[PDB]
Amino acid sequence: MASRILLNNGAKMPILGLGTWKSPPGQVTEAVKVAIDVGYRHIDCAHVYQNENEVGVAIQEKLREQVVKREELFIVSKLWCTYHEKGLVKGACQKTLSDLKLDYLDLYLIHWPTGFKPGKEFFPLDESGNVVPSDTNILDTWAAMEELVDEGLVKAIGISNFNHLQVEMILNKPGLKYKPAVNQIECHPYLTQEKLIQYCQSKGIVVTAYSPLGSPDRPWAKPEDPSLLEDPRIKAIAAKHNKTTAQVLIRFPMQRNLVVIPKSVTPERIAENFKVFDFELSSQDMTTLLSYNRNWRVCAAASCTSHKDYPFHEEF
Ligand SMILES: NC(=O)c1ccc[n+]([C@@H]2O[C@H](COP(=O)([O-])OP(=O)(O)OC[C@H]3O[C@@H](n4cnc5c(N)ncnc54)[C@H](OP(=O)(O)O)[C@@H]3O)[C@@H](O)[C@H]2O)c1
Ligand SMILES: O=C(O)COc1cc(F)ccc1C(=O)NCc1cccc([N+](=O)[O-])c1
Repeated sequence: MASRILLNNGAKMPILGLGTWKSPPGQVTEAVKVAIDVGYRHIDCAHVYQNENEVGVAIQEKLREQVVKREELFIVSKLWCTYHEKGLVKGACQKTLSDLKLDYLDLYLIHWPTGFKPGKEFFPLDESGNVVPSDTNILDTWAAMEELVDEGLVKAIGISNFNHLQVEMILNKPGLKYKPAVNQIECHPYLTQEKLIQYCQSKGIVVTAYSPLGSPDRPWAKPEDPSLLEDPRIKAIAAKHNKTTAQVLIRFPMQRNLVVIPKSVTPERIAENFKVFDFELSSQDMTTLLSYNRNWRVCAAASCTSHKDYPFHEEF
């Protein structure tokens, strides 16, 4: 299986990347250094993760060391919700570029379809706890993203957490100049996303699967929650293939023609998670893993469920 997938901007994207949400700032520099040393060439970042400076230190040190050339790296970041206004998009991108110590991003995503009021707070709230929306609409934010391509700041633009009607809205934008290259969505055996994936792929949009291990370190995890890494049925598939459960969970989206971005700050796991190019799940394995779907979604914000662009009211 080829290690990169061709995007609709003509560039190739590594199908395995390193996630960085929740990677502590005092550990993420070493995590990214180790990842690059063991073969990762794609890093998934975001301004809201509050660790792009430290990610950037690692990237810059490996470029300076000539462990890797810039053209071999595929660096992704995301425009946070408080920067959807057209006049804020460029500065938000520039802050990410400055922090990552780069002069372009390979891919820049609208992080969520919901725009929030600009200001210092990433989740501006009213006095009852609802997020304060922006009166920005995704189409104007998209035009601002297109301008980043034309200014040389980013090679590709895309979207994240867009439902199929929101994807369709952009694809139907009057005067659309660049199609989204990627839609990055939650996807794993408990949230298999068949409908949304088929739609995006049929339009030439590459899907990236986030939280492929079920995000066991998410801050709102409960003790009774489903656990992919502990599911005996998945452990059994892993044992049959002489692989770890995490390796099965990473290989699964790869065989659906998805990109996948498991997060770790543990050096041994960073290396383990990359050793997924030397085995194949059978069709039966794939269909069996798909059968575990329960529509169990771990990444959503209750504060956003009344936002006009909240993405998860729709079936898909
Ligand atoms: N676009 C979006 O809205 C969005 C939302 C969520 C996530 N994402 C992206 O997707 C990335 C991945 O998702 P995620 O961080 O939610 O969770 P994840 O990758 O599903 O799971 C990460 C957790 O799994 C553990 N882990 C990693 N490899 C393991 C292994 N081999 N064995 C056992 N445990 C292992 C990690 O522990 P250690 O780190 O302690 O090793 C960490 O607790 C994020 O970091 C972020 O880059 C994007
Ligand atoms: O959004 C991510 O990539 C991961 O989740 C977060 C990471 C952060 F650093 C900070 C916050 C979140 C978070 O709450 N993310 C969830 C979220 C955000 C925005 C809008 C919605 N929504 O449902 O409309 C949901």
